[PDB]
Amino acid sequence: SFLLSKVSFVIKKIRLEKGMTQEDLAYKSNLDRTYISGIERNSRNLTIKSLELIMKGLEVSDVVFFEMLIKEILKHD
Amino acid sequence: ESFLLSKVSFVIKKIRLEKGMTQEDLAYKSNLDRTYISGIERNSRNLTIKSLELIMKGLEVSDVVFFEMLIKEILK
DNA sequence: ATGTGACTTATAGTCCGTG
DNA sequence: TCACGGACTATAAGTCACA
Repeated sequence: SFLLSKVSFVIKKIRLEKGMTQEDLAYKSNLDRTYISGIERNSRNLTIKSLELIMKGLEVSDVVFFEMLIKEILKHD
Repeated sequence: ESFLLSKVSFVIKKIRLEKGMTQEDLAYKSNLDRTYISGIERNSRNLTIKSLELIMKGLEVSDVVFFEMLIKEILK
């Protein structure tokens, strides 16, 4: 899956920009630390609701997240 | 009771009706069961990103177009 | 046509760990 | 702190019999 690797790239990018650990993100997302790791390393198939939890844990608006996703989708060569 | 979910379901339906397609046509094109797509449009199915990809492919819409439409629906 | 409850099967997502 | 794995539970995927 093409889209999952882009979602998971954007998640890890924002997390690092915010200086958050995977545990910080797990805690603010109401998700397990190993699930955050799984998402980032293995581009796990998130639900819409868990994606929403994560964007909330990253403290980014949905719009900003989806604009970054679009950027990552349009990246080429 | 999810803000994002209600926006995603509204966009899938909006594009489906824009393409003049029935849920059954969408089922055919996405290889998903029509009663499964009904549940999504009715906001009663927390779909994964994989399922959303099959739906977007079924709608013959690019990810970028779908996301731009989702952004606009979020801003309304 | 679409909608829905009530399922079975597959997997999202949690919990217990390690080096 | 995080990659990685076993084993588990909660819930999504997928289906159908109605409505």
